[PDB]
Amino acid sequence: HMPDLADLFPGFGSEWINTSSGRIFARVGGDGPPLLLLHGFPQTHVMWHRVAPKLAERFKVIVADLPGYGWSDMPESDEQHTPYTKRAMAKQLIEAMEQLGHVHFALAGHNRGARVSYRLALDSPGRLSKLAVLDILPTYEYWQRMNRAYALKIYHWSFLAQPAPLPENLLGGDPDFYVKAKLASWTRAGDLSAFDPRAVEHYRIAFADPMRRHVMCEDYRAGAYADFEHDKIDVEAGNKIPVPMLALWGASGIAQSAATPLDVWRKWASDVQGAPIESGHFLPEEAPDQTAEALVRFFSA
Amino acid sequence: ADLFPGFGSEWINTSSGRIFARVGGDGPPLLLLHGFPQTHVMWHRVAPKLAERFKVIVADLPGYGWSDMPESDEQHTPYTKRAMAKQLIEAMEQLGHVHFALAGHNRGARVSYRLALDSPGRLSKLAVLDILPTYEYWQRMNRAYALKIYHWSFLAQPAPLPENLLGGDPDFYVKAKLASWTRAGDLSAFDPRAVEHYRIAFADPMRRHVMCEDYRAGAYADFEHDKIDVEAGNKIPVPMLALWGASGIAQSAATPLDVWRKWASDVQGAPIESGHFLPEEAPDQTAEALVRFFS
Repeated sequence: HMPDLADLFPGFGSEWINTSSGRIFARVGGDGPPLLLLHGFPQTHVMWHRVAPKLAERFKVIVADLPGYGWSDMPESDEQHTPYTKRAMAKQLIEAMEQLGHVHFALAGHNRGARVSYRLALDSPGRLSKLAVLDILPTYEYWQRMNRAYALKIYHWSFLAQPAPLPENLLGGDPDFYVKAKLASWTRAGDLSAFDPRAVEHYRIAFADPMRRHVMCEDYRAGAYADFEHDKIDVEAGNKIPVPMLALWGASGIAQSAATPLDVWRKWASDVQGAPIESGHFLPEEAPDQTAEALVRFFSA
Repeated sequence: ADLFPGFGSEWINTSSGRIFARVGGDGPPLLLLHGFPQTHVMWHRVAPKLAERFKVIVADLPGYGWSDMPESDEQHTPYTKRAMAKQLIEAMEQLGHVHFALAGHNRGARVSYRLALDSPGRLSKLAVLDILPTYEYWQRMNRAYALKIYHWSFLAQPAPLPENLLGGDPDFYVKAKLASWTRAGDLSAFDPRAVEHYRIAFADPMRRHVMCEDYRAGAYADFEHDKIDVEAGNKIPVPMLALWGASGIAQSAATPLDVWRKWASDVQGAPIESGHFLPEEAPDQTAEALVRFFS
């Protein structure tokens, strides 16, 4: 519905899926077993545009905007940031998938979307055939690593979780500059060259809306509070994801800082494989051919 | 507004630039150092009572308020506490004070205990208000503390990120920091004319850049300087007073007198019912405690 934004999934349909928490926007393509792809921050569903055509050669691919992101609706939040907790987002996306007739599907997520994905696997494992998480550790593991070096290296988790309207007021002075600098700052080279400029305009246009930025802050507030508490319950109970799992991360990404990610994920999951890729955080755009191959082989095995 | 009746206004030369100070009283010399996001005026409610008994020098930190702004470098050197202490030692020498009493709050309390570790002969007595050493805050930087004092990491990010974010609405940020660290949670502990001093200083992008350089030093060289003293078991030998707010920052993740007793061989301390901004939130109790200690 935005005239000047490009169509980066030629051939894919476009659907508005109703749920009890609001509409989920998605591009839908391909044919075969169902595969849901979930972006994160500060992006929208379009960050899958370099791998989704390849995946659609082998799967029915659903590329969804997270609750409150992109063109999905933005539920009003509350004092516990409930609609933007990964538990609620996973429930909402389960409903959306049911609208399409998918009650058991494959799932790949990146960034916040990967957090939705592993929470979905901890709360509702029967919904997933297989799961892949891209350049993340569990939210509990980010916070347990917190120290001086980590606080300086990855500041925005604590910044964006500050009580409203502090991050909102600071982000709104020059939002284009912030979102473009965040995108560049976590690539391997530190610039915007890994991104299609038409995809960057999608991200910029989303980030230009104060309502969209507020959702992002609520998401990070959930990530500091309820999401962390939910994860803490699972790890202290020794609960492990039983769904077969793939952890892909960037050699220069966020997840690897002071971590061996596959060893971390083996604490959280009983059947997990994984590998690094030479990349910053944004695997599907920085290393699309290798990411698409890793996903196709994992989900088709 | 002039909030220091009976005080002069002095520009004091140093090799790094001028230090501005309000000066009043007579008797033994006592230097007062403010911190962030404030200026010398945050002492306006206690400096009169101290000037009954002391010559009181209320100085703007290097780069803050009306003091000159030395040019920084890639290691943030002029805004390290060791460098700020050296510059203020020079300023005090311009007035003929080579052995003086010293009280600091926030960043200025960090200048102050660094001064005591580097040049203890300069100090008769030291008071620090609502801080622990920079090293101790970073050692405590877990999830809970990263959320509570997020600005230690945010303002320390590489330029221009905090500078750019702060330039959108500087008045909001400075007022938010002031209110959020008080007991009341609003601006009602502050004199409106003092707030206006802080807002005017914070409105200048050059002043905000200094403040970020100060927090960058606090994340790097200040931390390393403190770590050397810890590793060496160095304790401040200057008689010392640690005051902190019962709902302030220093008590948040630590037992303040227990911490300072590891850094100082002769330290007394007390909590005061106050948030972080002791001299404005709790002026009578803060002034009483300082008067009795320095006398």
